[PDB]
Amino acid sequence: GAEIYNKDGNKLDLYGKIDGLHYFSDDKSVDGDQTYMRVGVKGETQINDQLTGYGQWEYNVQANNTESSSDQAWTRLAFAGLKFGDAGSFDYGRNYGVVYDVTSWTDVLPEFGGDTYGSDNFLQSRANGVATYRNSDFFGLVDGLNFALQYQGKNGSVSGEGATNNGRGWSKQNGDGFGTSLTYDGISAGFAYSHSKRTDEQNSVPALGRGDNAETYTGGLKYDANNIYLASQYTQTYNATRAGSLGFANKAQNFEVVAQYQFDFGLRPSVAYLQSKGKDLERGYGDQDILKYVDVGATYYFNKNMSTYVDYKINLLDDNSFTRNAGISTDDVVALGLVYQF
Amino acid sequence: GAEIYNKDGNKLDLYGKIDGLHYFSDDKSVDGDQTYMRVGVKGETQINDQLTGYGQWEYNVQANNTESSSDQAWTRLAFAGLKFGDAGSFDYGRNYGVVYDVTSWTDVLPEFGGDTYGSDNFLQSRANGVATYRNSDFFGLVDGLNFALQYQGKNGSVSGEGATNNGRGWSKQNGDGFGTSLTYDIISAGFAYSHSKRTDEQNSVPALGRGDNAETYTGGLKYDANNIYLASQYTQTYNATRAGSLGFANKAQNFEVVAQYQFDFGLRPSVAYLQSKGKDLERGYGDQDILKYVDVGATYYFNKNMSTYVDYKINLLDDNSFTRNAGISTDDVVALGLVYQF
Amino acid sequence: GAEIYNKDGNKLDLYGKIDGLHYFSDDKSVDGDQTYMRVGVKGETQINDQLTGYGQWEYNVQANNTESSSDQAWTRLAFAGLKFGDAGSFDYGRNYGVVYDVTSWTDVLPEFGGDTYGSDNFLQSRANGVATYRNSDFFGLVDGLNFALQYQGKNGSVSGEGATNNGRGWSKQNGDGFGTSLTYDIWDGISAGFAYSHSKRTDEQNSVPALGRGDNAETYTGGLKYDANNIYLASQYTQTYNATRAGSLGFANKAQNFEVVAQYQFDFGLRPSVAYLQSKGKDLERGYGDQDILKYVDVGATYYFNKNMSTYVDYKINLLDDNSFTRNAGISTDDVVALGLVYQF
Ligand SMILES: [Mg+2]
Ligand SMILES: [Mg+2]
Ligand SMILES: [Mg+2]
Repeated sequence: GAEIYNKDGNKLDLYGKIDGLHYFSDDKSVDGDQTYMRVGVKGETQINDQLTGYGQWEYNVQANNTESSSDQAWTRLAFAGLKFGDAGSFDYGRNYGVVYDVTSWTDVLPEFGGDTYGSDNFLQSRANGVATYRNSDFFGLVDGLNFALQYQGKNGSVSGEGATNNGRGWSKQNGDGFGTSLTYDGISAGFAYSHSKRTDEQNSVPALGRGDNAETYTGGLKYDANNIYLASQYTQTYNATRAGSLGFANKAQNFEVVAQYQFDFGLRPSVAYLQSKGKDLERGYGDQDILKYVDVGATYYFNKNMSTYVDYKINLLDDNSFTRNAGISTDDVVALGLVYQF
Repeated sequence: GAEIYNKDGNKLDLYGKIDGLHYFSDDKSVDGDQTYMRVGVKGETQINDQLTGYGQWEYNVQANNTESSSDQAWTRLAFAGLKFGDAGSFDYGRNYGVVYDVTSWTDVLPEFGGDTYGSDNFLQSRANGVATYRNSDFFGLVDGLNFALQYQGKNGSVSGEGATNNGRGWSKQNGDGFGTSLTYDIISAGFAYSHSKRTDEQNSVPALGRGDNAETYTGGLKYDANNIYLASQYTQTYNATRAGSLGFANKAQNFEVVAQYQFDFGLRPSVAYLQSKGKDLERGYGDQDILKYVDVGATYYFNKNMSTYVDYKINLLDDNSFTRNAGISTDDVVALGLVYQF
Repeated sequence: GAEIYNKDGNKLDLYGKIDGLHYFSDDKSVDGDQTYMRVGVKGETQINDQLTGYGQWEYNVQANNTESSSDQAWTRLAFAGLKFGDAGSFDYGRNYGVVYDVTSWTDVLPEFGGDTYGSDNFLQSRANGVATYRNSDFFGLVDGLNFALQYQGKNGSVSGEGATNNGRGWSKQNGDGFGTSLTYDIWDGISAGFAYSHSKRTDEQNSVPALGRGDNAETYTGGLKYDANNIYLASQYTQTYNATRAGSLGFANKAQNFEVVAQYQFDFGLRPSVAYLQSKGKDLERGYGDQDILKYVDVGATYYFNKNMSTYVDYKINLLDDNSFTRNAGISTDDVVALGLVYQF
């Protein structure tokens, strides 16, 4: 974050990164140049000495296709909020679902990771139209104790009776919903719950998954001290985990764990394991691995603005009828990255 | 905006806003998350004692749809200009049509309003390829007397005989045209005029509206003193007001009026009324309300960088065959917004 | 550029321009409003005394179409690199292919020019996934002598056997390739340059377009430049094999490209310019044989108010004829006048 403005009670931080990034894989849909950049603005204004206003916007700009290519940029975040002393904060916009308050603890790999869930995937990650109340250190009474309460209105179909103004396809639709999170402290533990109504299209068009509500239950653990980082994340889902392109898993059990070490000279090796186990899938699928891989990588930090990394995704999925029909990659991937950040 | 750069005779201002915005309506194409942001740059260079150069770019970035959604960002403004002492200024680019010099006076509602016209709508709002000459205080000789002269070259069809490089659909096309405005802060009075050629596609593809020329005639009045803001605008148009999706109104009579009070502690209540009366519509439509509503709302300004608002569009249109076939919404809307501004 | 941040060893230069721009032409696909803007960031971090990290992003935002129009903005450059003192620099991302190291010398017209090649056109201009090594002054041993070494992985088709993640159409595809450049600033203002590149072609390039067949794309370039005493002269000659676009018809099996320009910079701000460009395709299939792919004279001028504001006129005097080749290839044969007014930061 680069502070480019600080005057008359308002401050502007520009931030982002340019990632010179290349994948090598036998999977032709992921193989090759993956260069992209992120640019963002973070602003806050002191209204009075107890009230602060703020806004944040974050933009992704792909740079791996041509100048005539289509749909190469999109907004990751955009929200405005108010925070009042110890009474908490409230923001609204496109922001992270509060489930990520805990699952982000394992989303720290050099390149891969964080993919037992997706974006626009109920309240598991970045989401449209979330209203989020947060409180740090429980009103100033319990150090290290944080919680959040979140509401999301329906984001429905493009047309018909299920429509909203901002309609999308069924895999990124949501009904009215809410979520909570709680975290507590160099060992931390955390929990999160989310619950969203599912839409009619979601319960009629996809081949897999039927249920009134999408629900997630998460617990997580983190150790962060002495240049060691250990983290684990266990999430049980109902009608909320995508079964690739086929729909949603009626039930899934998602597990992420990671171990990293920071050498003083800048090298940060990382080792991790991720699995998403789908249960009670229709069509004879039954129990199926939705995700399963070991990840071995390393990032070298030249300083806080320059790094380079390699990441090896060791894919442990078998190619079977489920991964084939669902469009799920079973190939290994090697990622090489050179990153300038500000 | 925020001056982020001022060196060796050149200054840059960064400006914009993040609007956490939600609509509540029975109209499913309107109801839902409407979060968006704006970002712009305004540049100005001192060339010599009397001549300054300038440029400005304004970008709208929607943030209410997914990261895989399309067509989510667009340029509202982009122009470059020169200003010479009291002799006036010239600029060319994507800029406001001079009709907005007067109609902007009623475009002050918390969220709604300004919609008896649209963008890329001849010289009524933001438009491609406008060359604009402006003079304030009449060459320095008459305080408060401003005028503008403006030319716009054809923006034609995508292909065929009527094409230009930057072709678009008939509803946002224009032929060669020109406009003039005059405003006098005598309490202000304003008048504006525009005259454009229509295009062959406007006279053949849509069902409604036929004529060689699009014209508008605008008069406006503004009271802005003693914490009170009152404004009205009346615009008579020919072949220039859109009849929703069905074409243009051969004649239309547009009227906007607003009354507002600014409380010292930040609250700014607002009441307004807008109507657009189409005349001589083809296909038996005859005379039709194209727009008709009363608006009640309020903005609370925390400071220059943070505000919040409610706006209530009390829609007075009757649901009939014209509003149905033309895609014109007849439902009330409530907007809630929280805005961070830089 | 405008340096808007420089702290803790990291600096950010925000740069760009807003070009109020209008074309006049009998070609209705060219005529009319052409207003656009560029915006970009050039960033740089001093890692230690000898080692610098850097990144650069450049965005093009059209402003000549409506707010409901599609695909109006795009990324021209995005790369990150390291410079290790006199050992050289390495960057990767979307960047210029090293052929442009020499052909850029003629890319100086007020509005037109630089179009015997295109973008995403092997290593001839801006390109996806280029890894570029550069060395100035030959490890610090020979002032004025620069060279570059570049590699580009395949950017393939959208679907099927030749696909990559970042697929595109045949005119903008490439196989694995490499290029090299070498320039020497001879004395007071005279430079000579050479560039070479060699890429594999893709299957769709050998099947979808009507013209051009070959396993390999190859370019050979030499250039000359004079840049002193307010005079700017430059020329470049490039011979290509399976690498110059023949409009929408495909690729020319061979092409011979030539550009030459002469400009003078008045101190009061006026910069007149005259130039000539041609691209001659040879051995085209389907009876075309030898054809002019590009041929025009350019006359224009730019007036600099200062470093942040300018205006120009540019007049493309098009010498191509309307024939079945130019018709079927979609190549414009009409004259064009451009009028621009530019704010720069
Ligand atoms: Mg179920
Ligand atoms: Mg008429
Ligand atoms: Mg050949």
